[PDB]
Amino acid sequence: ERIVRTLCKVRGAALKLGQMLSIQDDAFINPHLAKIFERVRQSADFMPLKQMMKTLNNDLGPNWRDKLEYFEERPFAAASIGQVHLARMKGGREVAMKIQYPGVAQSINSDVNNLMAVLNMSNMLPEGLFPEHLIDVLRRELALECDYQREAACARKFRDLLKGHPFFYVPEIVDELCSPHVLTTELVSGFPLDQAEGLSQEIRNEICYNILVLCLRELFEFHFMQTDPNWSNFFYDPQQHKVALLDFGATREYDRSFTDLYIQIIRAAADRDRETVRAKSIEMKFLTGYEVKVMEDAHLDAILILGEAFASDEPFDFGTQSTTEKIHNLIPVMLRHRLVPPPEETYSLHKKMGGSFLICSKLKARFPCKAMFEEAYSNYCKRQ
Ligand SMILES: Nc1ncnc2c1ncn2[C@@H]1O[C@H](COP(=O)(O)OP(=O)(O)NP(=O)(O)O)[C@@H](O)[C@H]1O
Repeated sequence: ERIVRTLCKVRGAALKLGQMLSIQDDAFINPHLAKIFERVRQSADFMPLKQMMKTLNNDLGPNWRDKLEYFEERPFAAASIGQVHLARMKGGREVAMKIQYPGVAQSINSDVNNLMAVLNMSNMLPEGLFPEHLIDVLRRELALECDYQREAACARKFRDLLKGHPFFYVPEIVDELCSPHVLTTELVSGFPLDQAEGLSQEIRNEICYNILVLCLRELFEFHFMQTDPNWSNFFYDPQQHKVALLDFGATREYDRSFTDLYIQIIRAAADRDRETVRAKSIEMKFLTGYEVKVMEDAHLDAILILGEAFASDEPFDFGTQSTTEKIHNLIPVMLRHRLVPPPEETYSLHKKMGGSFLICSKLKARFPCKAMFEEAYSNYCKRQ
């Protein structure tokens, strides 16, 4: 059954819902549905040039073709609210132009409504109602995703923080081809980590070792983090032995108070102290302190699996100790539906750490995590 064809008409709201929930094959949610959602992500549902040119003439003027030697008319990749086209600028410099479908901001409300309608009619709500707080968060996240000026500023800012970095880099933004509805970056070499299980155990270890270090830095040293980390947005180049970072719609900057408490959670978990983990989780307001034991215990167990990695001097086998099955209880999805749901910052921090753990599980990496965590915890403590 092809529910897929209707969600493809609201692909942006569907995919953004999919990230928020973990339709991520996880061991609970109906595998009929996660199937459907995957089919949606890999559906290049494409749009006549006319529409793309509309966005281009509206935003760049009628001069814009004059900056380029070439503009490739077929997109080479779908983005959530638009398409990406290769171009070559007058001197020879290759770029990727990310162009929105016209009027994306403007149809957020209608598209979300229609999505809730498609899901309601196939009864997978399954509180039974329209979840008010989740509709509200999915609308905000979509407006944020639509803002390419904001995206351009987060990319420029990430690019500073990694200036000179021996392994990671951020393609430069091309301002003259950036605008509210178009985001243009330097083209990057290499392939996405999706296509990279075929690499060697040493390279895979090293990519993931670097990814998790970067994650600890994003949580505990930088003012800034990529949320919903995704192996499809890391481009590894064999020739240079570097990983490019794409997609700064994901970037957030949160109050230090959440991160200050999150460090204590992970410290306590590295130290195998379940009572500290729980108490700080309540103080952060992820937990209320009055959840049903069984669900509380499932979430505390998941946090302590991440603690095992950070407690051990042996290498941690992410591929069997850290699968979605092992750790999906980091985010019990029956929490967004309560009188006062968790501040969204909390969700992020767990999704950021959990997700980084998953990329390492996906790529079958194996390396020790203690020294990275003790280093990060020590420099955070020097900083006060
Ligand atoms: N500079 C670049 N070089 C090469 N490929 C690029 C570049 N920028 C974008 N792409 C490709 O286009 C895809 C989508 O761009 P992205 O900026 O990730 O859009 P999105 O709507 O946020 N989708 P997602 O990243 O999957 O959330 C990427 O995952 C790449 O496959």
